Amino acid sequence: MNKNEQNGDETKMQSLVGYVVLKDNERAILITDTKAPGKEDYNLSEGQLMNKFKNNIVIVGLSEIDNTDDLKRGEKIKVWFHTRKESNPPSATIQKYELLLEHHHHHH
Repeated sequence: MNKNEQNGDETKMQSLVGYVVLKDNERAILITDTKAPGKEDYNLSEGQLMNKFKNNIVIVGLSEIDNTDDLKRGEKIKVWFHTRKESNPPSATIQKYELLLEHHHHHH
């Protein structure tokens, strides 16, 4: 493989698996929990969704990532963060992420 197993890294980044529900360019709104939103939740306003899933909602900073076009909203991802701003709802600055899929978890 060209993707050497992520195991034995010096810089251990904190990986969190969550759902991408809302997506912009420099930022994305993720659910760090395992409950996926409903049809209407994807039709709600950002703030309304934020107030609703406030318990486990995290806004990630995509400013460090200049390829957010592979980031799919309505999907699931695995993000690596370290620098975070806990404001309630909390925000996490991610410099690297790993895209997941409903069909297959072990991303190619």
